[PDB]
Amino acid sequence: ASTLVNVYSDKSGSEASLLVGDVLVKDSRTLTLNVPAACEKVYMKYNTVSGTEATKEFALSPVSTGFNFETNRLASVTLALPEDAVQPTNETDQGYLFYHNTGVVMFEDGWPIQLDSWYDEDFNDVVFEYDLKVTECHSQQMMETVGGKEELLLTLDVRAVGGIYPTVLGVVLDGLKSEYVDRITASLILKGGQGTMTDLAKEELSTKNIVKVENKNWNWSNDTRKEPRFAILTVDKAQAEGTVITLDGLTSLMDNNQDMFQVTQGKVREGLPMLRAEVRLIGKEGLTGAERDAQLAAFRELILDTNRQNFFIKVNGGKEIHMRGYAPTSAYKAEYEALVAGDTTLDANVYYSNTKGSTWGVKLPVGTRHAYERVPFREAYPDFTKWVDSKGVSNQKWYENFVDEKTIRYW
Ligand SMILES: [Ca+2]
Ligand SMILES: [Ca+2]
Ligand SMILES: [Ca+2]
Ligand SMILES: [Ca+2]
Repeated sequence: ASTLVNVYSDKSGSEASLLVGDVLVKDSRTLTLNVPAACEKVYMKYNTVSGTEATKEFALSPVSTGFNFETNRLASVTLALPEDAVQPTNETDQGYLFYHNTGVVMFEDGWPIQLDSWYDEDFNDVVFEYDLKVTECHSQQMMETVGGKEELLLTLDVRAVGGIYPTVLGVVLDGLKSEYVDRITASLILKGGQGTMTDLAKEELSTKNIVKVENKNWNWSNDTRKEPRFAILTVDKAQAEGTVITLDGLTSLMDNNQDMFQVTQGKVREGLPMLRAEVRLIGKEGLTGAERDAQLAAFRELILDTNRQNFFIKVNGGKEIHMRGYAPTSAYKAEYEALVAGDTTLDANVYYSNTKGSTWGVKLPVGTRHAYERVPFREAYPDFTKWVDSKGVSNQKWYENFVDEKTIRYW
């Protein structure tokens, strides 16, 4: 595996900035990557013939229908191995290529209600980090047609709940049909700040359409309350739109309605392990022809196409909120249509958006800090409206300009 390379969106070879891992580069290799919108170059880390690690910078090319709050873009890179690199042979290329995409999802819980200056909302009602890894479990890289299988590893980590009524967070893995998914592994975990993982529930390699794992009687070590908490992770691979993943139990994370969870100054719990949902989806083996190409594309497009990661939240009563331009689940579809029907403030042609192009959710770089309770998002991020109002043309790195006193970091 010493010849395989790692590609990052940052000079720092941080795990968060990894775009594609364990890549075989025989002569040259062109890859489509999902990169930060402002990103113009990528960094290939490689093993040298002396045993050290080196970095080579690569320029990005454009890949070729309006602005929709994307902090990412599609780009292309042509990798080439420098002459001092570990040269590939079957002795040094034993590794699976994997795509990587991570970010932080920030939701407002009030849909269909919003301030006219929608960015005056605090956007911390549900704050969760996600991490997606799609591994190509193939015997050899760079094939015309391929056997083996794909794997998907998703983590959903609850960072904060700045609302009284949010109950669920989830994602639709759009296009990831049941025909493509053989097994589901689903885990509820407490994610410690220094790499320690505590399992709350787990079901391994299930062939079920619906895998439900739950722990309805857990507490953090040295917890601030004696009352037990609960978490329910449901993986439904059999929905028409793709795999539907939900993490229920968000209401049990706070201690009271005034403070809520990880949002109120003086009440944030320092270094608190994060509630984590972890899902491993193992692709069907032995699928062939056109359908096999369709399967590999379905796993790949979840990382490549940002629009396939249909994140959402639920609030008490079952109301489902998605980001602008993202569809309700098939189950909520009828309710969504009945709800929006008489509302003059909502755009009838765009999902979950007011008539002035608002959103109730944003997907940001994973390190982006959320706002303190009732602090307007545009005050926590002074360059946000510049990016919004220029429709992503200016201040593409607006998320890097946060105001310390208006934002939280406890991890
Ligand atoms: Ca090989
Ligand atoms: Ca809010
Ligand atoms: Ca809030
Ligand atoms: Ca500070």
